Amino acid sequence: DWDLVQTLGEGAYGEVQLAVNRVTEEAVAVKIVDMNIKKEICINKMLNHENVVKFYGHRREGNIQYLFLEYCSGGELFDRIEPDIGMPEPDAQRFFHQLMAGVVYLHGIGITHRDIKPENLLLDERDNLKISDFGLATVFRYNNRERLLNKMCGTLPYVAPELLKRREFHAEPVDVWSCGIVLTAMLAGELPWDQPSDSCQEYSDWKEKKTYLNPWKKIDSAPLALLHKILVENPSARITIPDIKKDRWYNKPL
Ligand SMILES: NC(=O)Nc1cc(-c2cccc(F)c2)sc1C(=O)N[C@H]1CCCNC1
Repeated sequence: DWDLVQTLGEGAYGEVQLAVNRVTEEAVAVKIVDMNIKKEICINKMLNHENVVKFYGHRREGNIQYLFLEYCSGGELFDRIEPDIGMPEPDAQRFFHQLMAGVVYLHGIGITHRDIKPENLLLDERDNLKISDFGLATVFRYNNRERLLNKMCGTLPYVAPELLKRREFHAEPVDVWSCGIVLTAMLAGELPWDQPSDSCQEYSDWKEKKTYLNPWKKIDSAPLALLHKILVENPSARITIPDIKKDRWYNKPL
């Protein structure tokens, strides 16, 4: 059926192989996991959008799952972020538009990803950004009724502060915050804090508006002003995606 040509990634999660069709030479990605995966499959089956990694199907051979996925030859966004520099501002803006499109799509169908970070955003052959790895994703809305979440999911530098502080919390502002951290990384090549908490010096400095320090001094006033609306501790005063779409920098031709 498919020839496994090479490893695209490996981790405790499992591995990702580039597979090439024996007859047609079509290339796809195959995520292989040795048995959570049932849910990842379930969620993947719900998705159809240009800014999400497309799911083609799956096959279970014993205890091993093979998920057939759209091959994104551009790799992880993470490898486009030059350490302590980031990337040109216009590329950052374009990737952010595309990230927003994907997140808007997921939220529209009541799905929250919960693990948004540059390692889980892939780039296709035309450098279009695609949301990847739905292994922590879940439903937060059923028939116009929202459920608040309580699970400790994600990676600390990207997680919203309410995740640590509150007994439960709305899904959407958590994904928005992580998108702001990804935006900061893209602009400055630097994560702003290890943990979103007052005991982290870099976090308090941000709340004390010390943007003369890194990474904020590397960032132009315009996108910086977007980041002040996104990286807001109180999730109820945090900017929503409909209002992100109205931000001056977001709409600035670059
Ligand atoms: N779908 C697809 O092409 N996948 C895909 C393709 C990748 C890739 C593409 C080109 C060059 C290269 F070195 C890697 S990496 C990757 C992937 O899904 N990695 C995961 C591992 C777990 C952490 N999140 C990213």
